[PDB]
Amino acid sequence: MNIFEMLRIDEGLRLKIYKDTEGYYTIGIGHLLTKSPSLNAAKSELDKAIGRNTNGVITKDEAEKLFNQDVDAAVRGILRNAKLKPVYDSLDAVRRAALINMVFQLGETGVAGFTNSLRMLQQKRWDEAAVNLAKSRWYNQTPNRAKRVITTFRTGTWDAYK
Ligand SMILES: [Cl-]
Ligand SMILES: [Cl-]
Repeated sequence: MNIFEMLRIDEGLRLKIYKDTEGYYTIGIGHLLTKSPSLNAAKSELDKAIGRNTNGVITKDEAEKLFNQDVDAAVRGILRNAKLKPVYDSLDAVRRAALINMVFQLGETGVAGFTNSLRMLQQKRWDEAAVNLAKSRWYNQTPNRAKRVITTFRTGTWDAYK
């Protein structure tokens, strides 16, 4: 197991524009296209991302390309973030993937705000961090996914994905 497989399980794969859990236009493997309510805006953003006139449909290879770019950006956003970097550096390989997942889903800014949990993760207080991460809208809106992530942070293993 790795970050790619992990997120592919959490995000799924869809080749046609769709609405995510928040109602926003997305495509491929959880690639957010736009927060705007306009499907045209979504289609414009898609074409621009892909470099071709798509008509809201891409190929599996295209989805994967978007995916790699997106995983790369998440890691990079973590590395450049003063609140995130130190946490990520203090963690083991498994748990770093859990942090990347949260970043991919929530955004750098969103994750950077879990101050208290961040601090708990840094101290390696697993059970405590797990409890604190659960007190959040994130857990409340997407409980199954959050549970998977939180378990990964608590155990340092891939059990929740097997
Ligand atoms: Cl892009
Ligand atoms: Cl869920």
